[PDB]
Amino acid sequence: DTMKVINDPIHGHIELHPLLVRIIDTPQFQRLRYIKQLGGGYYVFPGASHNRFEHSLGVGYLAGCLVHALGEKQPELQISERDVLCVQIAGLCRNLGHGPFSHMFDGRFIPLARPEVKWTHEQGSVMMFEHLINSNGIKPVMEQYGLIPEEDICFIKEQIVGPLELWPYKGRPENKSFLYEIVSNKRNGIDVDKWDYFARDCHHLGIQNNFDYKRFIKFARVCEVDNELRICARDKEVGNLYDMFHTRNSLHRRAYQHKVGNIIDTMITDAFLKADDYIEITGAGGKKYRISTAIDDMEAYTKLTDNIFLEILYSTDPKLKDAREILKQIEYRNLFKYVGETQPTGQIKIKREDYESLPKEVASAKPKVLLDVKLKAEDFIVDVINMDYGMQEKNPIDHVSFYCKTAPNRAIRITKNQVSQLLPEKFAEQLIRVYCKKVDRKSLYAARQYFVQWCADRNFTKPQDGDVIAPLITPQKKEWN
Amino acid sequence: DTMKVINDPIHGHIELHPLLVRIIDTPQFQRLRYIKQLGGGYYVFPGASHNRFEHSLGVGYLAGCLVHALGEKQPELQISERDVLCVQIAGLCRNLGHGPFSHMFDGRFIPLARPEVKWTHEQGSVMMFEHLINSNGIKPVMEQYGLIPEEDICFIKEQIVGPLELWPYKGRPENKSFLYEIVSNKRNGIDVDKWDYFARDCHHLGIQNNFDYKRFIKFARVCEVDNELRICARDKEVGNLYDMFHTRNSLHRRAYQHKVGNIIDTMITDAFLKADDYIEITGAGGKKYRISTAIDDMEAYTKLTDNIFLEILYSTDPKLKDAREILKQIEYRNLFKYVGETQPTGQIKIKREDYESLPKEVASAKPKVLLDVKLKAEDFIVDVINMDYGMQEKNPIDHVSFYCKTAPNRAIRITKNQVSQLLPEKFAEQLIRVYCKKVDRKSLYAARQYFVQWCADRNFTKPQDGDVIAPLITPQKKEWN
Amino acid sequence: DTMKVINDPIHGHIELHPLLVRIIDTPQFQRLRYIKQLGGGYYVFPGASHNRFEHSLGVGYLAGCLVHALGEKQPELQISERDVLCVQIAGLCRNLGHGPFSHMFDGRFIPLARPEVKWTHEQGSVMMFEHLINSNGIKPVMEQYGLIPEEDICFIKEQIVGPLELWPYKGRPENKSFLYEIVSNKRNGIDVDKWDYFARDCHHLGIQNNFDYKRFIKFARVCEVDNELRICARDKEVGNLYDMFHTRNSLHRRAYQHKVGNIIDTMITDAFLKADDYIEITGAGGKKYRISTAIDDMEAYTKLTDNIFLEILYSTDPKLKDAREILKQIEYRNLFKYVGETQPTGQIKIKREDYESLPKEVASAKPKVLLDVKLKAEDFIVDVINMDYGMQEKNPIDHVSFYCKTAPNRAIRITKNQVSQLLPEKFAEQLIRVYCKKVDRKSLYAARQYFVQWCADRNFTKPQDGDVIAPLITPQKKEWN
Amino acid sequence: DTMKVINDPIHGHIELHPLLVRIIDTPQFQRLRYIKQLGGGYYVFPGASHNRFEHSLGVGYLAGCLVHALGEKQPELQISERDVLCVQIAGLCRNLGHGPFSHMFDGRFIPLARPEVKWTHEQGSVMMFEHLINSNGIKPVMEQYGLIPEEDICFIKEQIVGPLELWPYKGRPENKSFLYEIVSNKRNGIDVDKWDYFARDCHHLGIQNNFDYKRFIKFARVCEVDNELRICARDKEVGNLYDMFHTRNSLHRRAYQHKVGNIIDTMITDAFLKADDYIEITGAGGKKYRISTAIDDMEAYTKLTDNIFLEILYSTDPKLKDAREILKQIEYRNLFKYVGETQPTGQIKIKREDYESLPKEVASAKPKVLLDVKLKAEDFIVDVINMDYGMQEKNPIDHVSFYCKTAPNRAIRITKNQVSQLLPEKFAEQLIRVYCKKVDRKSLYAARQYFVQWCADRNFTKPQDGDVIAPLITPQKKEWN
Ligand SMILES: Nc1ncnc2c1ncn2[C@H]1C[C@H](O)[C@@H](COP(=O)(O)OP(=O)(O)OP(=O)(O)O)O1
Ligand SMILES: Nc1ncnc2c1ncn2[C@H]1C[C@H](O)[C@@H](COP(=O)(O)OP(=O)(O)OP(=O)(O)O)O1
Ligand SMILES: Nc1ncnc2c1ncn2[C@H]1C[C@H](O)[C@@H](COP(=O)(O)OP(=O)(O)OP(=O)(O)O)O1
Ligand SMILES: Nc1ncnc2c1ncn2[C@H]1C[C@H](O)[C@@H](COP(=O)(O)OP(=O)(O)OP(=O)(O)O)O1
Ligand SMILES: [Mg+2]
Ligand SMILES: [Mg+2]
Ligand code: NA
Ligand code: NA
Repeated sequence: DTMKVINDPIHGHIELHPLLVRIIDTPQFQRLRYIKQLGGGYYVFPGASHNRFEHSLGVGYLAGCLVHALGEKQPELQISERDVLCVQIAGLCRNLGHGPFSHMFDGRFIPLARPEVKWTHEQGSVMMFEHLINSNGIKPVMEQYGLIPEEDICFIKEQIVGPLELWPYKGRPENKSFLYEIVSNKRNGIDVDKWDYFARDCHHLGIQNNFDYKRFIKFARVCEVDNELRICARDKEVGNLYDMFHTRNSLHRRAYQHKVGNIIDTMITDAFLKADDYIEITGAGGKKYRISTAIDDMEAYTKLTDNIFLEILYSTDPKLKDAREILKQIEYRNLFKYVGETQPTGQIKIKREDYESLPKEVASAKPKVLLDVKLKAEDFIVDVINMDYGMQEKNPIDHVSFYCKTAPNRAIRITKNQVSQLLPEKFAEQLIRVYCKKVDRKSLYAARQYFVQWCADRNFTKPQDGDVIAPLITPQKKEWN
Repeated sequence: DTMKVINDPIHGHIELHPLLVRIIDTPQFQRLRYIKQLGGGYYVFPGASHNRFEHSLGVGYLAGCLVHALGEKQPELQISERDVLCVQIAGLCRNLGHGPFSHMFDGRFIPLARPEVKWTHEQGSVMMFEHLINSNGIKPVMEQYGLIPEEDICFIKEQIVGPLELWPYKGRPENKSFLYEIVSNKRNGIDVDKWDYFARDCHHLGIQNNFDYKRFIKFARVCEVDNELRICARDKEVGNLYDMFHTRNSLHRRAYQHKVGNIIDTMITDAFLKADDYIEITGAGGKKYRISTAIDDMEAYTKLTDNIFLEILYSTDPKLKDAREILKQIEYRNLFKYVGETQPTGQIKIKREDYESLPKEVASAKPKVLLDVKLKAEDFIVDVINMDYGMQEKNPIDHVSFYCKTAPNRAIRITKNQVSQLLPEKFAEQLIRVYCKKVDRKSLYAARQYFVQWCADRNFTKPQDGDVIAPLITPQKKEWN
Repeated sequence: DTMKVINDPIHGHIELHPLLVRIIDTPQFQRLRYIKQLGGGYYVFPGASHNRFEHSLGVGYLAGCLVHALGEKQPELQISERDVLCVQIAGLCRNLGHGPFSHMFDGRFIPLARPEVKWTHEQGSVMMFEHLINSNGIKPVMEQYGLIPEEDICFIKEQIVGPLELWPYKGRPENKSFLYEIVSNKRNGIDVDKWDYFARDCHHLGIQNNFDYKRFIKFARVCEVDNELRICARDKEVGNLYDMFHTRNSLHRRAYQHKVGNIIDTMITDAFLKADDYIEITGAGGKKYRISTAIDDMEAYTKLTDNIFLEILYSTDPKLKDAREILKQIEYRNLFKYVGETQPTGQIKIKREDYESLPKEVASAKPKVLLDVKLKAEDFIVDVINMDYGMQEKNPIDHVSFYCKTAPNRAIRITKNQVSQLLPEKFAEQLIRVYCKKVDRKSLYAARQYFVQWCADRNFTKPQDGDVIAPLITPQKKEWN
Repeated sequence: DTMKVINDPIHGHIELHPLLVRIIDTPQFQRLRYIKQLGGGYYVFPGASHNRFEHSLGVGYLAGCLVHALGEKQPELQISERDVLCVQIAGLCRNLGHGPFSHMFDGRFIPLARPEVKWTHEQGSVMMFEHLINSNGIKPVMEQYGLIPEEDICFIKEQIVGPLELWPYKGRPENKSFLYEIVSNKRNGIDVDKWDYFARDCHHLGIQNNFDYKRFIKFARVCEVDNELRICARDKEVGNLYDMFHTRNSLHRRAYQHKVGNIIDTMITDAFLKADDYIEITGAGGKKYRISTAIDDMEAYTKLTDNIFLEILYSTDPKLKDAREILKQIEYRNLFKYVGETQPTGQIKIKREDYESLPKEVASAKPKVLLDVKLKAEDFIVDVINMDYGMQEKNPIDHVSFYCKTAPNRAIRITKNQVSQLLPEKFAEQLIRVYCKKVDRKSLYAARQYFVQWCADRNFTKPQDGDVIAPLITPQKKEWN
């Protein structure tokens, strides 16, 4: 039949097995063509027009590359073609659950629209995968190419979301444990999904990538660590791994957490919230769902993409006026205004349940400056951003196993001081951005005074531009000089 | 003010004048974010997710680069800042008139939906530009930055569409004639729009570009040719100019005229035709327009983007069933089947008014093979493609002026035989692709027999796979050996 | 053992089998570090610092890629690991015979220094390979890794130089015929050596490469053609193959035949000729050789690299004064002056044995202008350059075999008219460059008059700048208008 | 006059002022074609064939870019074309002083050959520049283009080496202080030399660069800081500046301090030391100089390049046997063996004058294992490497001035806690590599035991492979856990 060839600008010419083609040529997978990888990021980086679809192809490709390379170097692992196909399918399908504008949907909209429910793209991907399989008669195709659907569907879902409940997985046994480290690596965060987005996002954003995934593959091996088979890196590659996470952090600082990209995501979310009572999406049995409830029905969710943005923008319904107007403001670039950024000092850390009280706190600050306008809580947005190396406070290199040239089957551990004094001492921090919904010059001036006063009151760090934006407030603080 | 800086993956960090920002931050310009540069090509090249918006920024940037470079080298041209801004604005806005899926709209849909009307993206761009200016109070902003709206609006439109009726232009006089060669060069086709799409399309398609626009700029000069000031290239760069057009032709062969991309464009066009009576788009004064009539009202046209595809795909109306079903077949990748490709021999050239007669001709061919299914005219699609070097049958290098190192103010001509014997003897040709709407094995086999027989009957070239797909037909033709 | 891994900027991370490492770590191979790929080109393109060593690694790598790919797709070919190693070794070693400044040595110096002898880099490579094997005890290492030295040494040499004299090869039989098409393809010129230098030269020159060798590999198959197994390309890739040779021609026009790079090569050759009686190189048994006789003894030739240039430049011997002075003039950029370029028309073609008569012919021309300086034959240099598609007058695509999607084991042929009307009508031409050794403005003016007059007298093409450089000469010629 | 245009693979098409061309076309500048940028690095990274010449062109080009950009944005700085040319010349000429194999010469050879003298490439560059000017009649050419030689030669030398003896410079006054921050920035290390080598080294090494110099230029301004005009960065670019130094550190870890590249540099240095009594280089007045004394005479130093390596390698003099043999071992890849790497803990820091005592210390360690070979001090090499952010222990961002968007003429300071907790806590460290000159298996095993024992005895960090290479030694140390 067909090994189809696909030309990808990041990976070049990729071969797709006919079973992968069958999965790809479905409304559930093709849907990813209409969901932007970086959401609101496109509105700041005009190169970032790329969608989840092409990222998914790349993830499936790299998953295949890594499992093949391991199998060629270590025939004793007994990786079968069936294993390779299952890993490729998981790599291909791990983005199926994303919603309009990607992280905006799961990171901002759903938590506000449906605070009671716990929703992740991972869960969505498993549900959509099930829907894809059942709606398109995939199971007989899997059997035709040597898969065993019961075991292998389970294995694929487990790769995506983790244990579907002592060895906790049912899709494959402990001697194939390393296969769970490829698509979504919950142990240390080194997975093929990161490798594709590093390369792809960089190519589109116009920022250059310093991580070499092909080198890592060449140096990768499977070793026994604590009775378990794990993918291990060559010892001397440790520096490269530190750099990989540094790259990830840089991408988040420069692009994914860009202050204006975040505010555009915030405005789109607001628009969706105001549209939520009036947009109807037809799901299974002709039932109607909302933007916020399409996650409950996969048939409906299949039709929930970036197009919602344009449905609202182009609407004529008076009911959608408020939602439509917010999107129109985005088009005119009448954005909420960035006021500034600060961080907590020392051990002190800000709990999630306090986020809603923060705009009130800013509005309550009493700056000794003459102000013609005074602002209220609702005029402020406070966006708290948790930046880490993927494992909260932990160093993921403490969770990585290495091997040495002289004994390639012997796994070892490497600690931070065995590497460099010039590495991060901490692996998590919080950034606090403040914005003002009132966009006029007088309001922005006032907002800067409240903000810097609030920072001083909370003993947060001095904003970078603090002496310029609030010259009358910054002298009060001793610690700021 | 101060400039905005925009990071573009092709051009890096670009400066935008505040007037350009004002023009960009409008619904008329932001619309271009929702129109794919390569239309159906995305469905073949997954990297080609890029939209007309980012291309437009690039064109505006390069227009500025060229006019600046000329002014720095030749102060005697008297290029003013006003001229630079007008050239940038034209470059920025020359894509405003594109419709859903770009060339699909003006190349396929409108000629079928509205055969009586003459429509071009150029005309559309002028109409949209006027609408953009008038709807957003741009004229006072132009005066603020030293533009004279009456003259300069005229100049910008003329750059986009050409003479609005010897010297035929009103926006600038003959001593600034060279300025009309930058954004859309009607004399020879060497303009900045090509330079951006060569680099941008290549970056996204995953194909590399051989043309160096920065070299060309470095060697560009303005000289008097026939009492007119024109942009001239250095003599020895002639090979590079031939190569530029070769690059353009290669991009068309490999990507823009890809056989499956074209059939996807064809299917989308069919879907739009079937949807045309039922999709309603609200224009000026609340009036309703169709997909095919939105070009008559710019307010309506502003809201006509790629989104139409998703509106149809997600529709529930039984009236839209036929349109919706076509798009669903695209998603399942049930595409019309490629039968093959042929070309005319010699003097024979196929007129546009004969395109409709061609499917009938294929169905009329009488292959001497026993056939279980016979096919009708409507089961065939015949797609005729005109490939040239941008000036129909002419060599555009015959319309280029050069200068020599020893006399940089003296314009000269170079003929083909002064360059190389290894160049094309002709500069235009036609490709004929045939597809079959019936997708089953028996029908496809039959379609191949009719096709090859038709080629033989018309003394078209032997299809490349002719001996394999029609082993019983190919021996009859003497000419094919 | 395990592989060494080498990071190459063109190909990334390359694995080298330990036998290849043994071959590489020898004075005969390491020698290639001291020989510039593009010779005098470095003096025009400052990026072109790259040497034959890294090019050789790339060729060996790509040879391995192609043979592996073929073997994986078609197990029935019976490609063994022994075959893969032999192909890699041939790819690695096919550059061993190059001399100082690469093509300058075999293309310019040796034919002038030793007109009686017939010498090629290919012959040199075979001799050096033999010397490498024998001097470094490689044969037992070959046996250790499963090679059979007698048969396999023969096979490797045959890949490099062709038949060492009905099936003409002894290293492998007709059922492995396709293996001879990989490293140096005598049938059509599509080999891995071209693919490495396209990518590498482009990377260093600062000119971008439009040929995708990875796509070619993906579409390559072995089919029976006229009782012989040959590498065949997919039908629809024919355009890409035409483009590959177009790319080669463009690299020669822009870079390898750069007019000043050629004149620098010419000057270096002159310097070597003047140094040849006095530089001594110690060879086998302590015998002394000349630059021109080092090719007779491999031990001596091992020590003959670009260093010769610096030995001359840094010399103090009065005997080397004339040679040294030429090189000093190169450093001051006192080069021979470019006068112009022309080509023959029609039947006329210029034979190698006429090259020496050409400067006399230019000096003999009688331009009707009063001239204050007159020049002699020795003041002129005439450089004749043969540009073709690698097979003299032939179209190498007439020597390529293809397959179609519907019958992948069935080889077919494709003619020029089955492809495009926009292709070259001829596949060979000659370029004639004229230079003047007298650099002053009066002499250069005179040289231009003689040159254009000579062109007219011989009915050569009109020089591009002819109307500017010789305004009194060009009107006499009818055919120039 | 008109510019020469040069095509550079990093920067594309560069314009060179005719005075720059005059400087470039001299034996003193052309010499840099024969000195490899990365020295022994080429023997590890085969892409790193690049020489100091092309790097110098790039530095001159970027120096020009930065000074032009500042002048265009801030006309009030009064930057003249004279200033631009002087900055370009300094940028062009700041690499003139490098010796064979670049850092090997000043970093390893001269300190061992001539411990009494203090020599730097900077000092060498000033001396060579003076020699270049005087030997080639450059001063009249400078006057012709509007330079004032006395003042401007002084200015150029000051940019290269710093104050030639309160404002300490004589070439320009305090109101042009910012001009001293461009070519070699002693205040904070942000200069154009780094920018060129980041891009160029990465391009050739096959490692990707994450620093965007064009972005920095776009955001750069000159502001008053402490009565002095200095180049300032936009506040929010601070992360990018931290990253610039991170990039520099990564290039040193991965490439410039590569353990095998360093040992090759060490072996070449040993060969030069053994050759030093016998190589003669003819300098001014026919006087003879040694490799170690050519730095005393510029005429001699002009002829001291990488060629020395080949002169030794190809020599027949019995006196050069020992030097020649070392180079031959490099060719066979019989290198000294890497034993391992460690670092000091805490306060402990190792002074340069202690380096000689270190091999003795390793040999003195008493590992409690029966060993069949014992090794002596001369069998060990200990290489101590100082890694910092360019300012020893200091954070160079503490020496950078920033501006904010709302007050672009007001300079501010940013402290480390105002940026991120995820940054380095220390900015300097030492790496200690140990190698063994005895290459046999028994000796290497013994060397590993001495090494790890020494680490334990000195409370240095545990070697990464310590548990594998010295399983009997590592358990004794408490702190290694
Ligand atoms: N000449 C080319 N260079 C680079 N990419 C190309 C070229 N031609 C096509 N592609 C891209 C488009 C697709 O992403 C991928 C496969 O295209 P192509 O090989 O034409 O497949 P196809 O499915 O249309 O052909 P068939 O089914 O006839 O093999 O390569
Ligand atoms: N660190 C970075 N590297 C590359 N591109 C970046 C980086 N940071 C932002 N960009 C991109 C996004 C935009 O396309 C362009 C400008 O962004 P940026 O300088 O952040 O503008 P801004 O409008 O957010 O800043 P302000 O208005 O504060 O000057 O640069
Ligand atoms: N961090 C890196 N990134 C990219 N290339 C590198 C890196 N470090 C080294 N290289 C290059 C240098 C060589 O071209 C190739 C192999 O280097 P490296 O793996 O360090 O080999 P090695 O021979 O020194 O290690 P060992 O023998 O200890 O495995 O990759
Ligand atoms: N077609 C090309 N594409 C890219 N770079 C080129 C090309 N031709 C030449 N170069 C490079 C080589 C040099 O680095 C730089 C200048 O080359 P070129 O323009 O041919 O200078 P030149 O000095 O020979 O011409 P002249 O003196 O006749 O103007 O550009
Ligand atoms: Mg995106
Ligand atoms: Mg597109
Ligand atoms: Na693509
Ligand atoms: Na180098």
